[PDB]
Amino acid sequence: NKITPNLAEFAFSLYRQLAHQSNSTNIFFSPVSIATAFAMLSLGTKADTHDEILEGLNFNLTEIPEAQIHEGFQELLRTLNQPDSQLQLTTGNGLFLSEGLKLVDKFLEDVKKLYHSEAFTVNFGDTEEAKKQINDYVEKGTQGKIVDLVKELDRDTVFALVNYIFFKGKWERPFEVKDTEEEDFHVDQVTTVKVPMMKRLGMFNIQHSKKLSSWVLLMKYLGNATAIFFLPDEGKLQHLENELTHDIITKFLENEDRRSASLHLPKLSITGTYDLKSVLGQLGITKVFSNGADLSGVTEEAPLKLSKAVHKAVLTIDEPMSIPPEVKFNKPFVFLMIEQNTKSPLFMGKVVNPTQK
Ligand SMILES: CCC[C@@H](NC(=O)c1cccc2c1CC(=O)N2)[C@@H](O)c1cccc(Cl)c1C
Repeated sequence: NKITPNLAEFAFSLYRQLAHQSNSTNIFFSPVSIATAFAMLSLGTKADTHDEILEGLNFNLTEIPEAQIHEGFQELLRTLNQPDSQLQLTTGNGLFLSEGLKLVDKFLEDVKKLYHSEAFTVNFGDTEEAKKQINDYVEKGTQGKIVDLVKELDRDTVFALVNYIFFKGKWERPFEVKDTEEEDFHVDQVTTVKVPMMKRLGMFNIQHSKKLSSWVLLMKYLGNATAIFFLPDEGKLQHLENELTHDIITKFLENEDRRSASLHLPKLSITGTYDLKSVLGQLGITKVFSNGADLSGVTEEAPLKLSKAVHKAVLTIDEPMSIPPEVKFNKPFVFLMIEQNTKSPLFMGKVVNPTQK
């Protein structure tokens, strides 16, 4: 897909901002779902408000026409909404707009038809009930999986955007199931937590990378998704995060060479929740959240700004005579989950503490 390189750069920009903030925290977000939400929001924006959003998603507006960006997002959504993808992946965007605002019909039509998102009218005069209605939409949309997503709403809220993505992870290849034996996971030098570990001896798409100083393992999942796990060598996590590029990842995805290996793979479910106003502001997306926002494509008469923007991402695990290498994913590791048809980054992150709340 034409916009995959831009989404890859957005994934790295967002990942590196979060990793810079704290080196002890888990990171788990969807570059694809966040960018889709903000490209959608951009249809109701104009001038510097609009340009800041697309440049914030790593689209250089002097090189790529806007029509190709929206076509790229619509094609991506078509791929993600295919039956087999829908079996494992649920994605959605909820726009909550203050009642009594005269909404632009073209924006509502473009949101539903092009981005498959829902726009709702809500009473923000009752901030506790509005927060309940938003959370009920997310809970209904995720069949109970995501609850109390919006913990607090500002008193002056007139417009909220909620972006969610849920992935049911299951290995595509049938494997000889073993007991998930509890094993040590070295969070750091003095911290160890127990995790269910699946032990396997087989032919795996695994290699040790000199450039990245890491073991690199590629695994296939139901829903046309491939995960790439980077297990850094001792003291090389920062080097790994610094050296990652889109071209390096493409080379890994094109490789089909396999080798015998004894792997210890933790059966981990992961979640990430972000305040996009804070995170995206550091990437230069600020005007749409300010009093000066040009949201005249959403409402023509009244002033409007995006008061609240939240992202929630959830992954749950469903379910040679020479001694081969033994690789245990029993310490912090970085990951990317790619959609196979588009090569888009569905998820990106790092597991530091598997039992982190
Ligand atoms: C290092 C491996 C981590 C992942 N584990 C598995 O996929 C796993 C482990 C044990 C048993 C079973 C599975 C899959 C299955 O069907 N059975 C997983 O926890 C995960 C962690 C963070 C990010 C990502 Cl993308 C994913 C997918």
